[PDB]
Amino acid sequence: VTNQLQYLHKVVMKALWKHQFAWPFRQPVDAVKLGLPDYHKIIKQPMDMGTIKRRLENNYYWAASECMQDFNTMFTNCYIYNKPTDDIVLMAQTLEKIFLQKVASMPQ
Amino acid sequence: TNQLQYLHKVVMKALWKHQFAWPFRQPVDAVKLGLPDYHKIIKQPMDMGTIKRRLENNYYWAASECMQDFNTMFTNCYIYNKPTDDIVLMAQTLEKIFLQKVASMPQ
Ligand SMILES: O=c1nc(Nc2cccc(Cl)c2)oc2cc(Cl)oc(=O)c12
Repeated sequence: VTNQLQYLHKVVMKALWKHQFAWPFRQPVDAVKLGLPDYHKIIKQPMDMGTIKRRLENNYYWAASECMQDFNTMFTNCYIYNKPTDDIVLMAQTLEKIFLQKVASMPQ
Repeated sequence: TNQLQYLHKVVMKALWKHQFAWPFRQPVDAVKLGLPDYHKIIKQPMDMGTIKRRLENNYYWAASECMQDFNTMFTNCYIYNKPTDDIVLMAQTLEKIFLQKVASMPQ
């Protein structure tokens, strides 16, 4: 495992997974459970932290940028789908700011 | 810093000349663009012209602060526009380049 992917796993995912605002993002969006019948009409590439974490655990990624794009898709899906005023947007913004702060110190 | 230099000369330069970058090179002009609700929804406007000027004038203390402004710029687009708007695709395309280039920044 590259230095970069080790960092994404040990530093970035570690910080984000345990965060108090992480829970809406720890599993795929369940549109039935959440009452969101248009979710998959709007969001064509669902992504969540559970998936990213499993991919890090299973050496799915070849480059760190690939993992970073998955985090990015997760956050962007939230901004695109939700109303600007929804609390979930605030939660995503908070997590993404940590993501970027940590990525500023990633190797290589 | 070494990182701020990189964000200016490597990251911003690449984004700036991109064929999808023209809506992002200057602040959103809500009057000229006919967006009467833009500043009621978007409370922290950001654009690449502003970031570039901040880079030129040594406004940033750290690389992360600059990266946060890029992020705010893209996030504003996703929040304000309709999912089906072309500008969302343009922002997505630019943001993927941003993250690719950031992955190679000096640690
Ligand atoms: O991305 C999202 N993730 C979640 N997770 C979630 C939500 C409630 C319970 C549990 Cl266990 C998980 O909920 C959402 C609700 C809405 Cl409205 O928009 C969203 O984009 C998301």
